[PDB]
Amino acid sequence: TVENFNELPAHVWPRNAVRQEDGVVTVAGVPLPDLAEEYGTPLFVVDEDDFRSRCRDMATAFGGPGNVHYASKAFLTKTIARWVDEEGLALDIASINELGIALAAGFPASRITAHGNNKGVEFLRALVQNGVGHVVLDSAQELELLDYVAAGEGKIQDVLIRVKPGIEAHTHEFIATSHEDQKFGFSLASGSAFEAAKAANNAENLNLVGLHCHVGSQVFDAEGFKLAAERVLGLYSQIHSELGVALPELDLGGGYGIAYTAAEEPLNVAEVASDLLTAVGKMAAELGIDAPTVLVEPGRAIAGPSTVTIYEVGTTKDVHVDDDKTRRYIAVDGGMSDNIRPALYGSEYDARVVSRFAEGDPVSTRIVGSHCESGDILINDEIYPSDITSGDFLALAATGAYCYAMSSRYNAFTRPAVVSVRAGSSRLMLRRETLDDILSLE
Amino acid sequence: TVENFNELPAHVWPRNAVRQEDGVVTVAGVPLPDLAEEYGTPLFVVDEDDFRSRCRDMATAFGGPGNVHYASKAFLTKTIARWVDEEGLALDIASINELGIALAAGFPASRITAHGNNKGVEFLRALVQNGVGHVVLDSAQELELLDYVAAGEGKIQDVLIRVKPGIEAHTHEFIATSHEDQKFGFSLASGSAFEAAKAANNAENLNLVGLHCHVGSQVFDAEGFKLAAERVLGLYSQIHSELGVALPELDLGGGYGIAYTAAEEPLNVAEVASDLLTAVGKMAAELGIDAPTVLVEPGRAIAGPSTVTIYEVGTTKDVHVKTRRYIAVDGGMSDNIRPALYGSEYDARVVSRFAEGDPVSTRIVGSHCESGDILINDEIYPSDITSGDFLALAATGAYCYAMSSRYNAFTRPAVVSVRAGSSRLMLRRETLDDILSLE
Ligand SMILES: *Cc1c(COP(=O)(O)O)cnc(C)c1O
Ligand SMILES: *Cc1c(COP(=O)(O)O)cnc(C)c1O
Ligand SMILES: N[C@@H](CCCC[NH3+])C(=O)O
Ligand SMILES: N[C@@H](CCCC[NH3+])C(=O)O
Repeated sequence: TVENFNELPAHVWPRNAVRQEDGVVTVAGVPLPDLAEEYGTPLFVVDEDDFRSRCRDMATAFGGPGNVHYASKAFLTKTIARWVDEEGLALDIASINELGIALAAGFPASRITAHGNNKGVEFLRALVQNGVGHVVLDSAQELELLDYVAAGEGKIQDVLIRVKPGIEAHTHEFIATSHEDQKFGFSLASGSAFEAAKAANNAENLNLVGLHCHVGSQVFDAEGFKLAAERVLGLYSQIHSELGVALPELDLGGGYGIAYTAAEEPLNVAEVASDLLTAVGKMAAELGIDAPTVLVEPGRAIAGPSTVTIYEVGTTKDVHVDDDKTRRYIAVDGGMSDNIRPALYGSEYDARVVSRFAEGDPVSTRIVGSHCESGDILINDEIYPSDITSGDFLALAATGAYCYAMSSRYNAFTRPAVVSVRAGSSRLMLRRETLDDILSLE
Repeated sequence: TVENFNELPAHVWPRNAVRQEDGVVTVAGVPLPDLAEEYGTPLFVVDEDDFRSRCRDMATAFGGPGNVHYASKAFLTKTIARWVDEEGLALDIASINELGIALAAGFPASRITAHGNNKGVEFLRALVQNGVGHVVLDSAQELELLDYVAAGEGKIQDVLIRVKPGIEAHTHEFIATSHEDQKFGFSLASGSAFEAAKAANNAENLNLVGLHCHVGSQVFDAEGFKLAAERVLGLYSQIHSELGVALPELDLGGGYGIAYTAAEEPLNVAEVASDLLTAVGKMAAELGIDAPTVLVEPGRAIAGPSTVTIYEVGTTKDVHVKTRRYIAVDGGMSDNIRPALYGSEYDARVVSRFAEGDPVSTRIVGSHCESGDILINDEIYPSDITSGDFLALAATGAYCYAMSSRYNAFTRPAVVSVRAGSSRLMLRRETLDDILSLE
């Protein structure tokens, strides 16, 4: 219905977003159309307080901000790093450039954890030389090369080892296997993970402080995380009984969900965490080991909901799909260059007109970008009012995770601007790219 | 076999690529490993003469360079625009920034054709002010807005109209329908396209010179293009009989294929063009209309084969699934999204030596922290490929760099060209400072 389209699902949209009585959407009191006019479109708008409130939710649920690592892969800038730093969270990075951005912002290295399946010697030296607190080891070669690097610096590097527990956790199910056919870490089932823990134990310049797993995506309950934790704690028990070694930490990774569409439920992090951490304590007590400090690495569930992408609506057309059915195509000014996720993953977003209330009869609609490719589709098939037209401002919710980070210059499109909002004012976070930026590489 | 892996399939690889006796692959005389050492990895290497020779192939087949439009969307830099200019080709752009690149390179605007499904007023004004030769109209709104813009400038803008003929041409089939459920252009089956042609003709500041269609991807024969052309020429006949209007040009778009893997055959442009062009002339005679000048818009088939992407091999690991051997390289889905996005299959080779190991099921992955960052999904390659080897993927000259991202803050790779035993930097590698500059 037209009424349903003119709603604003509060569990999807940023926490400080409101539908005003004239149809305008504000975020932190700032009207979205005014941002679109000031900064241009497409535009990412970041509800700063939303982001910080997620940090806090997580910190309370997991027994302190230092147990929560923000997964920078979702979205990292100097501003984001500072927000994380101020909130007391740890920061996970996965490349030399994510480390660069974090160090540029003055994020303390002792609070950084480093990931990556193919860390080279330059990265590893940078990590050791800047005193990064943890490195998560992904392979035997890395374990040997980091031990080398660390010896060269006269340092002992605290490490976790990434293990594959054979659990893939999703929204409605988890999938359990003995073996995981993917590039990361060491197999639990085969003995490889234990052999890596022995290698880290034998190493003169590494200090093993726990194991890590990352098993989830769009997860809203603890059942898969629990089974992963039980499987990995089985290895803790073998490490204790066979090596005499106690591990103080257990990093159970990320994958906490957010609601992308109105029909989905938001995450109840308090409930999930309570379930998970109660289970981990019970499991530890059963095996006769110290209950480890549980670390988590949410990306999506810290950054996603805060951010929306505003577009200007452009061309509209009715397209007959057969003799009897019509699909209404609405073009927006960006496309798969600022949100590749519909095309790549089949991701479904919530779209709203943020500049007015719509009044037209609802009709089957497809929202497309401005790229010269037929798969540049943002919203594949929804029923939206037929009056959405050129000059309307149309926004997609929950674009603060992965969307900007995966942005391209396809068709020489420029990366959009990113602005934060708080207390009725806006601040530029990242400037829009220009033609000159594109040409600068020549 | 090991012997098969140590080959270099000439019909996939750039035309001036050669496997030397020590296993090292050179392109235009320049050893790929030297380039990797000099410019770092990942590295795009463009065989300049390959690119030019494709242009020349296309120009001969379609009756002169001016009838062949390079589809900039495949890859555009000022250097590429200069090559196209020099080869006598037309240039197709699809955004104000593709226009900007072309104009910064001094590419003649009269030789530019502008595409896009959602052209804004600023782009349209730029096209008209700079004197771009053709605009391809995509919607009723664009037709009315361009006529207004062109009036504002005191110019008459030559246009084509994009039509949907209900044909999708692929490698092993074509698909025919009465309607195409996509965003571009005007339907032929409803009469919408006819009404657009009438409106453009009637417009005081638009000059209708033809219709356009783009129907293909990875096409190696003319059968789909022919039926598209017949369906569009039927509309030409209706325009002649119902409006009295003759159309001198017919733009049949792109979609010409390249061979990505060894098993695939290369495109025979001369044969496909001869088949299509002969058929167009025959259809025009049968309908009693002027045979139009046929325009084509290859992207992939001009730029793709010229270019390889060189990686440095890093981490190797055996993973029990039977065992799959995982080889990591230093780039990934940030420099080639096509395997993840489309399922695209590439040819990988070690370019720094001959391999000697027994062949095993292998997967080549990138360095990003996502399990889907896979570049080669399932191939049987020698088990001795190892850290420090240079491993290249062929035919990366179309779409790969244009679709590149800074995921995990990875920097865009450098692009170098090679010719006559020398290398020239085309695009420098991005740096951390480039990323930080937006702050
Ligand atoms: C992806 C990832 C996380 C977070 O994923 P989200 O779904 O965004 O929470 C944490 N740790 C690692 C190693 C990852 O790869
Ligand atoms: C994609 C495209 C071409 C060329 O596609 P290729 O497969 O690279 O040849 C030409 N014209 C238009 C409008 C296109 O969208
Ligand atoms: N990179 C895509 C898009 C180009 C074709 C459509 N313009 C491909 O693999 O074909
Ligand atoms: N689905 C996310 C990636 C999650 C990363 C998991 N290791 C995306 O858009 O890339």
